[PDB]
Amino acid sequence: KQCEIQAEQISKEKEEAERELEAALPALRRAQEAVDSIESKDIVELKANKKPLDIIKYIMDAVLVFFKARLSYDESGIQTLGDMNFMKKLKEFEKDSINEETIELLEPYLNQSEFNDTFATKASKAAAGILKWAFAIYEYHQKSKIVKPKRIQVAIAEGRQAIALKE
Repeated sequence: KQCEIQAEQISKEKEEAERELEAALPALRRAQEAVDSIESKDIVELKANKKPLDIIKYIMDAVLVFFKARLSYDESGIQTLGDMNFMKKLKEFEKDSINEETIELLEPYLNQSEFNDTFATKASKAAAGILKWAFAIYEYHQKSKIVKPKRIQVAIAEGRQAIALKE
C-alpha cells in the first residue's frame, strides 16, 4: 500500500511538473512560432556583416557557451551559424542539460544594457525572436534543477510508484 500511494503521488507530481514546464514554456512556444515566422531574408543579411555589432557579439558569446563551445573568438560563432541544422536546432535543445558551474560562469556575462527585442528589431528583423528563446532556457534551469525535480515529481512520482509496486 505504500507502493500504491506512492505510485499515485508520482503520477500526480509528474503531471504537475509537466504542467509547470508547459506554463514556463508559454513563451518558449510564441518565441519558438516567431523564430519559426522569421523570414530567412534577414538572418542571412546579418551573418555577413564586417564586424559584429557589439550586441549581436555579446549574445552570441553565451548562445555559444550553451551550446558547449567555450570560446570567445567571432569567428568561433559564425562557424557555429553557418549550419542549416541550426534552423531545426533552433527547435531541438532542451533545457535539462544545463550545468551548474556554466550557469555560474554565464551569469557574470549577461550584459543588461545591451540585450532587448524592439531595439534589437531595428538593428535587425530576425535578432528579435532568439533573445526571447535564451531567456526561456535560463528561465527554466535550477529553475531547471528545481523543475527537473518538479518534472520528475509528476515524472518522479510516476517512476517511484512503479518502483514501489515492484518492491
